[PDB]
Amino acid sequence: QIPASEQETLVRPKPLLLKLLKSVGAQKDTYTMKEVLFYLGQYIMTKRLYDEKQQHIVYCSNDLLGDLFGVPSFSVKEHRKIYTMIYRNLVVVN
Ligand SMILES: O=C1N=C[C@H]2[C@@H]1[C@H](c1cccc(Cl)c1F)[C@]1(C(=O)Nc3cc(Cl)ccc31)N2CC1CC1
Repeated sequence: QIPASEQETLVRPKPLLLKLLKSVGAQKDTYTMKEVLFYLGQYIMTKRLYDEKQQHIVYCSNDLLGDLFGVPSFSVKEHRKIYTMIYRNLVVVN
């Protein structure tokens, strides 16, 4: 469905994404998509936004992540949707 190559994509986060990334990882100008997915996953888990028991839904209406993605919640199974929400918060570099 999603190619493995997607995770090699180099990105420059927009300010609000960068702000979220900085609460879980070291700041730098450019990230891989692998890094962005890892750091956002860690952001979600540390802050207990993920309800794994009960439908694999992340609940983010009470959090900055909700502002980033424009949704009150989403399913962690919907990978293409997740990539699209992340993409709108960054600029791809070559
Ligand atoms: O399938 C999954 N089930 C749980 C994992 C993983 C999911 C995931 C992994 C690769 C690519 C995509 Cl698009 C993907 F969604 C991920 C992840 O590893 N990083 C991340 C980041 C955001 Cl913003 C949302 C969900 C996840 N989840 C973290 C759990 C704390 C919710």
